[PDB]
Amino acid sequence: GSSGSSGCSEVNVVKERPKTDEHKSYSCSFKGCTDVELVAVICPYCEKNFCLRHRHQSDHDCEKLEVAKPRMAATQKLVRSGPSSG
Ligand SMILES: [Zn+2]
Ligand SMILES: [Zn+2]
Repeated sequence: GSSGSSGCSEVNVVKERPKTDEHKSYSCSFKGCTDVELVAVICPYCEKNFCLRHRHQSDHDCEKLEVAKPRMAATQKLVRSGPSSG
């Protein structure tokens, strides 16, 4: 065979990063929730980010709200705890 062509240039570019489908997702600040959303729903009371499902105050158990927990700390003398002689 007999042929020939011209055309070539250098190039130095740092490998491209692993593009991420998502752009920005915020995690819920509720005790018992692992849902996120594109936007960041912040509470004008506790100033925390939550999910649309738990965006409401009481919904996410807003600490600011004037409503304490329906349950108190466990304060009971453990029973059946200790070395039993025989
Ligand atoms: Zn949530
Ligand atoms: Zn709140």
